[PDB]
Amino acid sequence: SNLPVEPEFEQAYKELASTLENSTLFQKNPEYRKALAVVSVPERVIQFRVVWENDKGEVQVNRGFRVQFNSALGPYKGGLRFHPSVNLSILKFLGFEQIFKNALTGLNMGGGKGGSDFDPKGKSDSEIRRFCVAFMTELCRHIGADTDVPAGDIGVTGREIGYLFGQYRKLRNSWEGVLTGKGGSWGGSLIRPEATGYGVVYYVEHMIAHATNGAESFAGKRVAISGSGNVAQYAALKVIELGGRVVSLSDSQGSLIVKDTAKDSFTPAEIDAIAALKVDRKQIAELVTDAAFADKFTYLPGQRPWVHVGAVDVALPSATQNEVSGEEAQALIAAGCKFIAEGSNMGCTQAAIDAFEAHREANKGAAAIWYAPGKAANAGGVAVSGLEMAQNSARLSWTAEEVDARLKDIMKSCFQNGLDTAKEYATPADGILPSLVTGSNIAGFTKVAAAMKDQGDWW
Amino acid sequence: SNLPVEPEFEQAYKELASTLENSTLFQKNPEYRKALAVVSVPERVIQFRVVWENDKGEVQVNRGFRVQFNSALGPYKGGLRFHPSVNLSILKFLGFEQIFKNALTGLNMGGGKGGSDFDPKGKSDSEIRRFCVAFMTELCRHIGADTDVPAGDIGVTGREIGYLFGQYRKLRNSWEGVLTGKGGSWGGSLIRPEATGYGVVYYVEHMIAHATNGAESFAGKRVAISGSGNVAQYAALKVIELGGRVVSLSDSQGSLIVKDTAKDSFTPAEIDAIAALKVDRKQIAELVTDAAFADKFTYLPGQRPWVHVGAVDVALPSATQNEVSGEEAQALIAAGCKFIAEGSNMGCTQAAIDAFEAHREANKGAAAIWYAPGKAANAGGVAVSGLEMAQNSARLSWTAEEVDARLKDIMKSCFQNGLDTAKEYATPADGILPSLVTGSNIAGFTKVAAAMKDQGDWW
Amino acid sequence: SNLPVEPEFEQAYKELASTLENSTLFQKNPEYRKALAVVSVPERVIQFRVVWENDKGEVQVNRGFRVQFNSALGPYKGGLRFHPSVNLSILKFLGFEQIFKNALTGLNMGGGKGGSDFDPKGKSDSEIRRFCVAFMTELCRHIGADTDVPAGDIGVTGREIGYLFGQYRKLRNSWEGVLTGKGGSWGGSLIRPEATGYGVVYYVEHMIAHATNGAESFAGKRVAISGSGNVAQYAALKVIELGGRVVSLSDSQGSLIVKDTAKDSFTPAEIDAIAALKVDRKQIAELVTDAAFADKFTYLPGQRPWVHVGAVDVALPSATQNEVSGEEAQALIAAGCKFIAEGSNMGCTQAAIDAFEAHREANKGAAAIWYAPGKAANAGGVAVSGLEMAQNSARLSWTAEEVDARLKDIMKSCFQNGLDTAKEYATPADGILPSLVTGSNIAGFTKVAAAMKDQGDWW
Amino acid sequence: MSNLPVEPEFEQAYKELASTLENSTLFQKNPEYRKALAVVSVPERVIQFRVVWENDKGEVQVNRGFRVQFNSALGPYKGGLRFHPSVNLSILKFLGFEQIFKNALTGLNMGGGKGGSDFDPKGKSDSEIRRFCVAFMTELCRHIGADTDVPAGDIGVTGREIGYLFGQYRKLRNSWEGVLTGKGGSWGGSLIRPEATGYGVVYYVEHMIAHATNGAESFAGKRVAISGSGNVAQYAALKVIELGGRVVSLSDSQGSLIVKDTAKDSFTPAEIDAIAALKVDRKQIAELVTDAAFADKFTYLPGQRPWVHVGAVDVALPSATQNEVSGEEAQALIAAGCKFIAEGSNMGCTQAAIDAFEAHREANKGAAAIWYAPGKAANAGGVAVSGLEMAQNSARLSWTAEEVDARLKDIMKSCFQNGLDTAKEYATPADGILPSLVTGSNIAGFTKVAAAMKDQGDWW
Ligand SMILES: NC(=O)C1=CN([C@@H]2O[C@H](COP(=O)(O)OP(=O)(O)OC[C@H]3O[C@@H](n4cnc5c(N)ncnc54)[C@H](OP(=O)(O)O)[C@@H]3O)[C@@H](O)[C@H]2O)C=CC1
Ligand SMILES: NC(=O)C1=CN([C@@H]2O[C@H](COP(=O)(O)OP(=O)(O)OC[C@H]3O[C@@H](n4cnc5c(N)ncnc54)[C@H](OP(=O)(O)O)[C@@H]3O)[C@@H](O)[C@H]2O)C=CC1
Ligand SMILES: NC(=O)C1=CN([C@@H]2O[C@H](COP(=O)(O)OP(=O)(O)OC[C@H]3O[C@@H](n4cnc5c(N)ncnc54)[C@H](OP(=O)(O)O)[C@@H]3O)[C@@H](O)[C@H]2O)C=CC1
Ligand SMILES: NC(=O)C1=CN([C@@H]2O[C@H](COP(=O)(O)OP(=O)(O)OC[C@H]3O[C@@H](n4cnc5c(N)ncnc54)[C@H](OP(=O)(O)O)[C@@H]3O)[C@@H](O)[C@H]2O)C=CC1
Repeated sequence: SNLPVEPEFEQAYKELASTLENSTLFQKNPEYRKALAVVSVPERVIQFRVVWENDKGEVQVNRGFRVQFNSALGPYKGGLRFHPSVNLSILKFLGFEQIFKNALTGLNMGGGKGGSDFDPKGKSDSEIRRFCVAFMTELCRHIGADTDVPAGDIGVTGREIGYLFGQYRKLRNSWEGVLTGKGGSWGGSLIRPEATGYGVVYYVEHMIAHATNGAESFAGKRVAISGSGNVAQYAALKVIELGGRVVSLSDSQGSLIVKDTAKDSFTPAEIDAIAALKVDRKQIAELVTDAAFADKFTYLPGQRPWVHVGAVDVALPSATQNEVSGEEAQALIAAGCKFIAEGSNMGCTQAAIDAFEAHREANKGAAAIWYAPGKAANAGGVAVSGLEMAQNSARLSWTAEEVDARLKDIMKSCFQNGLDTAKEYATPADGILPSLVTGSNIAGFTKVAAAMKDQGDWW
Repeated sequence: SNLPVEPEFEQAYKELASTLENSTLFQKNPEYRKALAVVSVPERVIQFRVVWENDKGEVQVNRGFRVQFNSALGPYKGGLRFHPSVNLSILKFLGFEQIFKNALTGLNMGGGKGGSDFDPKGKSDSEIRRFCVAFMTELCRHIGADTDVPAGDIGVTGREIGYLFGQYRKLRNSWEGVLTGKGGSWGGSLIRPEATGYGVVYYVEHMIAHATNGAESFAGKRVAISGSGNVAQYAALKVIELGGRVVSLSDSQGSLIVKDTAKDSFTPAEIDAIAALKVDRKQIAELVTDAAFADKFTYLPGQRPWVHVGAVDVALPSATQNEVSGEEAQALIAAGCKFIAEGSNMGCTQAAIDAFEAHREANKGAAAIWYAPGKAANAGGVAVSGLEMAQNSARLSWTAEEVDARLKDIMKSCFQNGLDTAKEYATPADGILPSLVTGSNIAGFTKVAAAMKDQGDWW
Repeated sequence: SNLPVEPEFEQAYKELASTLENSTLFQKNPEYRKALAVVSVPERVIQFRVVWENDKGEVQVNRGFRVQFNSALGPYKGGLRFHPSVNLSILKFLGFEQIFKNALTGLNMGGGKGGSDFDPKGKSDSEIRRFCVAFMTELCRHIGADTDVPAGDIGVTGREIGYLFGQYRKLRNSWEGVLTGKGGSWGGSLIRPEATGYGVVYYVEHMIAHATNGAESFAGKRVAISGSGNVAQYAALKVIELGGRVVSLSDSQGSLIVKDTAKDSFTPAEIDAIAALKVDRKQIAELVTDAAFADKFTYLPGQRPWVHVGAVDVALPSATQNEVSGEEAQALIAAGCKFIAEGSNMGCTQAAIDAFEAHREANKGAAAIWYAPGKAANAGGVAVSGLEMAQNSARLSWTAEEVDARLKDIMKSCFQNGLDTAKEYATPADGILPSLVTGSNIAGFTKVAAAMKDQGDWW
Repeated sequence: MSNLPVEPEFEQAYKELASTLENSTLFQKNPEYRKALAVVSVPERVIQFRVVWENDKGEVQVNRGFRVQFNSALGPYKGGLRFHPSVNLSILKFLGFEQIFKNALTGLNMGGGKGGSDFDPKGKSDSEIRRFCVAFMTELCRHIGADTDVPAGDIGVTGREIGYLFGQYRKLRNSWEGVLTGKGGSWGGSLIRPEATGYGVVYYVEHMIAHATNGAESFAGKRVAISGSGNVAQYAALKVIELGGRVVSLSDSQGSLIVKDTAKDSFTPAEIDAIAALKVDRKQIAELVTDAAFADKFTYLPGQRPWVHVGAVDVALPSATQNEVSGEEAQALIAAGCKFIAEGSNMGCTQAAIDAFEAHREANKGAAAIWYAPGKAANAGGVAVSGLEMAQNSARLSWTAEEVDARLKDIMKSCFQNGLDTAKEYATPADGILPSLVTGSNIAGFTKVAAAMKDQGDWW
C-alpha cells in the first residue's frame, strides 16, 4: 500500500501469474512462488533527467528511463521507447515481458527496457539528434556489451540508434555490441529490420499448420494488421511473400483497409510508400488522397482495423499495447478469425484474451480462435539482436540466409516449447488446443526461476 | 498526464513554488521559471531490489531507492530512510527539500535522499545487519566521497551506518567520507548525534530574540515536542540546557506529556531512558507503568501532543512529515503558541502552514505565531555532516567546541539569510514579521538556480 | 630534422636554456643537462576533434588540445586558451613555462596547458556553451582533481569554466577541484579574479623597493599596461589603488592612451566599463565616441602603447606573447622606464629581453631597467588557483583577506628566491642588479630537476 | 587556416583522396559529403608522449611516442606501429588516414589509426629494444584495448617487438586480450599473418591481370620488380615465385639488388630466406657483395632504387616506404612496358608517379595501359588478417592455415571488385579504357566511412 499503482505493469504481472496458477506448475514446484515474488521486483532501475536544445535555441526537459529487470539468463537486453505516454509503469511491463520472451530464444539475454516521454512528432531530425546525444550521456554509464544491450521500440528506429551509438562511442572510447538495430556498415546484422514481423508470421505458419493438420497456410488468407511501423511493415511483407493478402494497416490517426477484403490486398510498393512517411514521421492520412490509394482503400479516422475488415482469417496487432478490446475480439471471432498472434507487446487487453482462451476451450481443433502472446510471436526481433551481439562478439558479419535460417529454427523451437509445455503443465481437454499463452509464460518463467535459484537470487 | 501521482513530492514542490510566486522574485528574474522546471526533475534516481535473509533462514524482498536530485552546489548529500511507507514520492520530497536546505549551509552539498520500505521493527540486530549488507551491495556503485554521501534519517541510526560503511569498504576497497552519522573511532565528527536537535533550538533562539527584541529566551518556556528519535532527543536536551521545559514527547503509538505543563518538564535522565528503548526499537508505551513515569506523565495512545499540552509557547514537530494538521495548528495558536520550527522534514501540513502565515500576516510583532520550515531549522544536522566530510577530507578530527561554534555560525547565518531575503523579495506589511518559509525557500532556490545557469543545466 | 618547427616553444626553451648556460649551475651540476633534455619533452599530449553545432544548426569543426608537460612537483596544472592562433607550438610554450612558474609558488603543481583554435569572437553565448560541452566530452577522461586541473587563459573566463565544469560533473558523476577559476557558490575562491594582476603589481613593489633602496614605491609612478583582459584589468586597478597613474590599456585592435600621460590616469569606473565590454566580447573601439573617453584618451588602432606614452616608469605587458619588440624595448629605455614585468606569458621577444639585460649589465642600481619574467610576476594567478584546489579539498571557503595575505607572501618569496638564486649562481658585478629572469629560471628549474631525479624520471 | 603546422605527408594523402573524390560524380550526387571530408581529416584523438628508457651502458635516453586514433566509426582504432628516426606527427597522420579507408575496404569492422616513435632500431641490441618497448607500452596502454584501439607492426616493429609490448600490456592491464595483432603462434597470433600483406598484394594483382587479359595471363611468366626487403617485400616475392613469376629486384634503405639477366632470371625462395635473416639481424642487404654465390648472379647498386635498372619489366611492387617512386621513375616503368603496379608500401608512389600512371591509363585502351592500384586496396591483406586475429582471439580458437588463406583471397577479390565497380558508377571511364582503381578504391572506402559517420552523428 506504500507501492505506487502501475496498471500497465500490474496487467502484465496478473496475466502471467494467473496462467501460472491455472496450471499444475505450483503443485509440482511450490517453491516457485518465491521465485515469482523475487523476479517481479526489478534488479535495477535508472531514472534520469534529459535536458536538450531545440532548433529555436530553447531548453527542453524530458524523462529518461532504463529498467534493468532480470540479468539471470544474460546481460540485460531490451529496446528503447520515445513516446509521450512513457512512464515507469509502462517500461516496467515491457521489461517484464522481455525477461521471459528472451528466455524462449535459448540465447543468453536478460530482460530490460528503457526510453523517454520525449515525443519524436513535430521534431526535426536535428532535435532528435540532440536529444539522443543528451539521452546517451546519462545512459552511457549503466550499459555495455557484457552488461545491458538496448535497441529500438516505438519511436526508436535505426536512425535514433545511430545517434545513440555515436555518442556511446564518444563517451566510453569503446566500439562494442552495446546496442542492436544497428546499421550494416557498423556492426549491424542482416535480417534485423525484417526480423520481428518475419518472426510473427513464421510463428503463425506453425499455429496454422498444427491447427489444421498442414491443410492451410497463409496462402490466400486475409490478414488484418494494425500499426504501420517496423513490425507491421515486415509482417505485412512476409504475409504477401507466402501468398497472403494484407487487408489492413493503421497508425495513430486511423486504419486504412482495402475496399474489397474478400479479394484485394496491400502490395510491397504501397507498403514501401507508407515506410517513407514513417521515416519522415507523417501519418497515413497524408497519402489517402492520391489516385493509387483513393480508389483502392477506405481510410477510417479514429478507428482501429478489427471491426471494419469484415470476414478475416488472421489478426496481427502490431501497433502498441492494449489495442484489441473485448468488444473487438468478439467481432474477430464472429468474422471467422481463427488465428491471432501479438506483433505488439501486450497488444491484447485481458478482456480480449479472456474471450480468446474461452473460445479455444469451448471449440475443438481448427474451429478455435488461437491466441499467441507477444513474448512468443515478436521474439524474432530480439532473437536476431542476440545474433547481432554474437556477430559483434565473433567480430564478423553473417549472411542473410545464415540468419533467416537461425530465425526459422528459433521461432519454431519457441512454438514447440509453448505447445509442449502447455500439454505438460495444463493439459487441454480432448480435441482442444493447448494454451499458447500459458505454455509460453510457463516455459519462459521456469527457465528463469531455476537459473535464479542456481545463482542464489532466491532459495 | 503520463506522470505518476506523487502527492508527498507534489506538496513539497507546490509550497516551494507558491512561496516563489507570492514574491517579486519572478518579476526581477523571470528566467527562473525555467530553472524551477529543470531543478524539479531529479538529475538521477536509482531503484533496486534488495534480497536478504532473516534469522529463520527465509528469503526476503524489499525496495532500495536513491534519489540523486541536484549536484550543482556539491556532491549529492542526504540521508537514508528504512520505514514501511517508503516509496519514490516520499524520498523524492526529502531529496527536494534537501537540495535547498543544503544551500543554506553555504557548504558545497547537493540534494539527495534514499532508503527502503524495509521496516526495522520486529527485526533482530542480525536481520538489520544482513539487510544493510545487501542494501549496500547495490548502492555501492552509485555513491562515493566526491559523488554522493548518505547518512541517517527515520530508521537509520549510527549502527545501521556502521554496517553500511563496513560493506562499502569491503566492496570498493576504499576508506573515505562516503557516509555521515559515523561513529567516532572511524571518521565520525563530534556533535553529529546532537547537531540536528541542537540546530533547531539554536534557530528558534534567534526567532525568539528578534520577535521580542531580546526580551525572551527558551528560559522557562514550555516546549511541546513530537517524536522521540535522534532529532527530538537532542532538541529536548538543548531546550533544558537553555532553561526550557520540554512538556511533551511522542512515538508511533502515542504522546507522553507531563501532567503539570505549566510548571513540570522532562529531564536528561528520563530522555536517556527513552533513547535506550529506541536503540532496542521499543515503544514509549513500555515505560509508562514504572513508578518514576506513572505519577509524573499521562500517556495518550493514538494521540499527537499538540491538542493536549494546554498552554504552550514553542512547538517542535520532530517525528515525521505531515504530523501537524490545521485542526492542530489552530489549537496551538489558541494555546498562545508563538514559535513553531520543523525538526522533521515537512512536519507541517499545508493547511497548518496556511493558518500560521495567515496569523503572522494578521497579528503584529511578538503577537504572531512564527513558522520556520524544516529546511531552515533541521539544517544543523546536514551542516555538521559537511564538517564531517571536511574532517575526513583534511584527514583529522576536530574538537566538540570547534564544531558547535561552526554549527552556531551556520544556524544564525541561515536565520539571517531567510529573514533578509524575505524582507528583500516579499517585504511584509508594517510591524509584520518576514516570512521565514518564503525567504528560506527563495534564498535556497536562488543560490541553486544561478549555480545551475553558470554550469549549463539551464539557459 | 623529423621534429616539426615549433617557433613559440623553441623560444621559451632557448631563453630558459641560455640562462642556465650563462651561469655556474652546469659547472656544479653537469648531470642537469640530462634533466633539461628530459623535462622539455612533454610527458603526455592529447589532441582531439571538437565537432560542435552553431545557432544555425550547422556542423562546425575545431581542434582541441591538452599538453600535460611535467607532473614531478604535482598534478598537471594549467589554463585553457580559446583563440584562433592555437596550435601545438603555442600550447607547448605555455605548458612548458607553466612547469617552472608553478615550481616558484611553493605549492605542488605540474605544468600543463591546453585549449582550442575555436575563436569566441563572433560567437553567441549559446555557441560557447555548445563548444564548451563538446570540448569537455573528450577532455574529461584525461583530467581530474589529482591528475590534471585546468582553468582560464585567453578567451576562457569564468563563464566558460562554468559550462565546462557542469559538463564534466555530468560526465564523471563527481564534484571536485577539476577546474579552478570557478564561481563563488560552486567551489570558487575569493581573490581569483584579482589574483594574477595584483600579483604582478605586488611583485614589482619588491623590485622597486629593492632597486631604489625603498625610496620609491608605485605612488606617483607612470604605468603603461598592454591588454584589457583579466590580467590587465586587475593590475591596472591595483596600480591605481597604490597611488600610481595608469597611462594605457590595449586590445587586439589598438591601444587606448591618456592624452595627458604625465599628469593623468585611467580610473576604476573606466576600467569597470571596458571589463563589461570584454565580458560581452566587444572591442575598445566601441566606446571611443563617448564623453567618458573621447576627450581624455587617444585610440590607436594597430599599435601597441610603448612608443606612444613617452613619459613612462613601469611597463606591464598583459595581453599575449611577444608583444614587446627589440625596437619597442629601446623606446621604453629611452623614455626612462626602469621596471618591466611580464603579466602576459612570454610577453617580450628575445630581442627585447636582450636589450633589458644588456642595459641591466650596463647601469648600476636604480638607473637600470629591470626585467622580470612572467613565470615570476604572473604567478599569483596559478598560486591562488592552487589555494582554490586547497579549499575544494578541505570542503570550505576562505576569506578575502586570508587569500590576499597568502598571495602577497607567495609573491614576496618568489622575488626573493629569484634574487638570491641569481646572486648565488650568476653573481652580478659590483653595483649591478641581479638578473631576475636568470634567477627565476634557475630557481624553478632546479626544483623540478631535483624532483625528477628523486623520482627516477632521469638519472 | 594558417596556425596549423605544415604536415606534408599527411597533406599529400589528403589531396590524392580529395582530388579523386572531386573527379567523379560523388559530390554531384551527394554534395553534403564535403562536410564529412572536412570532419574525417581531423583526427578523433591523438596521443604524444615522452619515452624515457635505458641503454646498455646504463645511460638515460629520450624518444617521442605517438598514437593517432583517426576514426572509429567502422570499428575500433586499428593500425601498426612504426619505429623509424623520421617518425613524427605528420607521417603517422598519413598512415592513420590511409588506414581509415583501407580498413573500410576489408568489409570488417575496423577504424583507422597508427602510431610509433622516432626510436631507431638500427644499432640497438635486442636488450635495448626490449627496454624501449617496456617504456613505450607503459604510457601507451592507458589509451588502447581489444575494443578500444588495436595496434600491430609496421616498419621497425616485427613479432619480436610486438611480444615485448604484449607482455608489458598484460602486466600493466592484468588482461590477456586481443589488443595487439601480429603475435606469436603459442600466444594469440594467427597463421598466414606473416605472409598476409605480401600475399594480399600478389592476390590483388592476380585479379588485375585477370581483368586486363580476360583470364589469359597470370603471374606465370611475368617479370616483377619489387622494392624493400622486409615483411611486405619478402612474402610478396615468395608468392610471385610460387605463381611462376620472376622476381628481378629487391632493395633496402642503402641500395638495390637486381638479377643480372632480368629477362630469363629470378630470386629463389632460399635467397629471400637468407635476406629475411639479415633483416631479423637489422643488417644491410649490402653485405652480400662479399658472397661469390650472390655476386655471380646479382648486382648491388648502392643508393639506387630498382625502377630504372630492371630493363623491360611487367609488374612493379613498391614494398619499402612512402614516396619511393618518383615522376621520373614512373615514366621509365611505362618505357619498360610495365602494365601493372600496386603499392605494397603505404603511400608508396609519389603524386608525379600516380599522375603519370593515371594519365597513361586514360591514353591507352585495354592491356596497352599501365594499371595503378593504391596501397589501401592492395596491402589491405595485412590488416584484413590482422582483423581475423581479433576474430580468432574473440572466439578463443585458432584457424587452419588454409581457413585463413581462403578468407584472405576472398577479401582481396572483394576489394579489387569494389574498386572496379565503384569507379564505373562514379567515374565511368571512356570506352575500352580501364576503370581507375585508385579513384574507385578511395570513393568506396570514403563513402562507407562517411555514411557511417552521418548515421552515428559525427556530422549532419
Ligand atoms: N521493433 C521491434 O523489433 C519489436 C517491436 N515490438 C513491439 O511492436 C510494437 C510496435 O513496434 P514498432 O513497430 O517497432 O514501433 P514503430 O514506431 O516502428 O511503429 C509504431 C506503430 O504503432 C503506432 N502506434 C504507436 N503508439 C501508438 C498508440 N499509442 N496508439 C495507436 N497507435 C500507435 C504508430 O503510429 P504512428 O506511425 O502514428 O506513430 C506506428 O504505426 C510495440 O508494442 C513494440 O513493443 C515487439 C518486439 C520487437
Ligand atoms: N537525524 C537527522 O540528522 C535529521 C532528521 N530530520 C528529520 O527529522 C525527522 C525524524 O528524524 P529522526 O529523529 O532521525 O528519526 P528517528 O528514527 O531517530 O526517530 C523517528 C521518530 O519519529 C517517530 N515516527 C517515525 N515515523 C513516524 C510516523 N510515520 N508516524 C508517527 N511517528 C513516527 C518515531 O516513532 P517510533 O520510535 O515509534 O518509530 C520516532 O519517535 C524526520 O522527518 C527526518 O527526515 C531532518 C534533518 C536531519
Ligand atoms: N588569467 C590568468 O590567470 C593568467 C594569465 N596570464 C597571461 O596573461 C595574458 C592574457 O591573459 P588574460 O588577461 O586572461 O586574457 P583575457 O582573455 O582576459 O584578455 C586578453 C587581452 O589581450 C588581448 N589579446 C589577446 N590576444 C591577442 C593577440 N593575439 N594580439 C594582440 N592582443 C591580444 C585581448 O584583446 P581582445 O579583448 O580584443 O581579444 C584582450 O584584451 C596571457 O599571456 C596569459 O597567459 C598569465 C598567468 C595567469
Ligand atoms: N606490416 C604490414 O603487414 C604492412 C606494411 N605496409 C607497408 O609496407 C612497408 C614496409 O612494411 P614492412 O615490410 O613491415 O617493413 P620492414 O621494416 O619489415 O621493411 C621495410 C623495408 O623498407 C626499407 N626502408 C625503410 N625505410 C626506408 C626509407 N626511408 N627509404 C628507403 N627504404 C626504406 C627497409 O630497408 P632497411 O632494411 O635498410 O631499413 C626494409 O628493407 C611500409 O610502407 C608499410 O606501411 C602496409 C600494410 C601492411
